[PDB]
Amino acid sequence: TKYDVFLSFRGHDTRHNFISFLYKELVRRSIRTFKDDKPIEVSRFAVVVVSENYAASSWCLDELVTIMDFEKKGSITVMPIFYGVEPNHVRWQTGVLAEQFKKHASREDPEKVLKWRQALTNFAQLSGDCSGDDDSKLVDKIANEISNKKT
Ligand SMILES: [As]
Repeated sequence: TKYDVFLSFRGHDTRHNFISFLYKELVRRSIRTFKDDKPIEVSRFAVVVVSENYAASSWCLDELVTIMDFEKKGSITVMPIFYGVEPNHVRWQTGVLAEQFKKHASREDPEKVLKWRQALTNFAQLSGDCSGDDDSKLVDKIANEISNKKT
């Protein structure tokens, strides 16, 4: 309603780089987008940029769970962006996510950790995009896709 796009990302990894470019392009195409600084319920789309350290943050994972729980009941459409991490690593929490989850496991409720894993697993099964040989092309596709998709 109030926002066409809600941007979920690990600031430390992408705020000043990929996200600054994606946000600029979205605003340019007149796409109303939200991104916190250093409304998920009121956003139509959720572009989630899962970077190397996204899963290292329990806060980012909490946001992903919030988003996926809303997506499950059709309250939001999620667009996955695998940035620097393979989709299968996200799906099984392997690759760099393994060590990040070992950390979480030693300091969080086991059931909460499983809840995080569930969101990631479900997230990795949605149709999305992976970072490749050109971020500028990836940004154009995302903007174009949303642009041809908004009411
Ligand atoms: As992909």
